[PDB]
Amino acid sequence: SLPVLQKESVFQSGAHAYRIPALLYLPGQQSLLAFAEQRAELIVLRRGDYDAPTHQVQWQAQEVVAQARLDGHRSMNPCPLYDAQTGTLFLFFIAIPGQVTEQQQLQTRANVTRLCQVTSTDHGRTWSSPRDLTDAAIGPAYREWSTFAVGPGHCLQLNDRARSLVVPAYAYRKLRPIPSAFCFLSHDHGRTWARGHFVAQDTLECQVAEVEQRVVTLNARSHLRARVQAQSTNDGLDFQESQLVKKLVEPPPQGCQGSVISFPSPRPAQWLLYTHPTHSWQRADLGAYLNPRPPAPEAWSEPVLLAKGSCAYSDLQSMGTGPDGSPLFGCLYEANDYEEIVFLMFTLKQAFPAEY
Ligand SMILES: CC(=O)N[C@H]1[C@H]([C@H](O)[C@H](O)CO)OC(C(=O)O)=C[C@@H]1NC(=N)N
Repeated sequence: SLPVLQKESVFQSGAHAYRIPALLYLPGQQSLLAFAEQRAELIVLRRGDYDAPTHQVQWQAQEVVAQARLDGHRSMNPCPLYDAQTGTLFLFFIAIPGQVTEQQQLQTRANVTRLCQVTSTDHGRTWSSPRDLTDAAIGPAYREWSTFAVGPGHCLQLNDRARSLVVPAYAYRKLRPIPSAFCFLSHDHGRTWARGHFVAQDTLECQVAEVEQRVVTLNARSHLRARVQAQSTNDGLDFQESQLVKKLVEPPPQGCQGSVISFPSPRPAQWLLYTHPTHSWQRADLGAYLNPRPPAPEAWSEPVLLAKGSCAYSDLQSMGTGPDGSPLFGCLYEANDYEEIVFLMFTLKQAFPAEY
């Protein structure tokens, strides 16, 4: 394990069970928003204020994102998104009928999953009513899908003309059900939602990052022994290029979700950071990977050990300049056989004292 600034558990599986973390930074108020699935069942949230003096994050009391649900459906895969332009907070998620499951939908081929979002204009303190965007965003294609999902994890807003909203997703499309990664795009600040195109075969949960002319790189889990990296030159509408990244291992089963963010290069305008279990055959040993010449896959560094032991899902968030003057990061990840979601806060200089 690497020397960090903070390591506290934001969610602990005691009187309840938590999974599928989601982190979101608010640069204006230097606050983090920690989302997670509670039991699926509901989506909880926990705001934690970053205190500069102690180089700490004081986490407030958690709460149930109540409106983030649909009667008779259970909520899953929280995907927070902050529109800097309008200062609107978006929380996407997936709603599934009562006890129905993924395998039930995959085997039955009867998609019943629902794409939703709630928004907050006072920083997730209170939320708008749920807006079911299924039909409008997916359209006819919905009948060709056995099921689909968003995130989990932070979404992405672009620096293009419209400051477009990008939401990573994947779906089991028919051709027998094959999963593919794609993005839901909004060029009107969430007003309306189009649906981008798919990547090469077999790609599940994924996250997107931007980098500078302007390409959106996607990192998705696969059933292969590695991660798949797709690049879009038309803002996520199409991901023309797609490669398997050998250095980015994926545990045996069907892989494990991962997280990728972009941040200000110390010297391309950005660099990429990526967290994922590094262990060879099991979900353990969460590692951090650095790409100093993005999107070049062969530019991916070796992982740096973040946490030894059982580590599954994760979500990263850039948090501006850290104490040592280098980039500061916030990492939300599942640990100890899903008995808790641990928060980690460290700097570039702390994780990669060489490439700095
Ligand atoms: C919606 C849903 O069923 N999400 C699954 C996810 C999913 O099965 C894979 O990405 C591909 O099907 O896998 C895993 C997983 O641990 O591999 C947990 C997620 N669980 C929850 N979000 N509750």
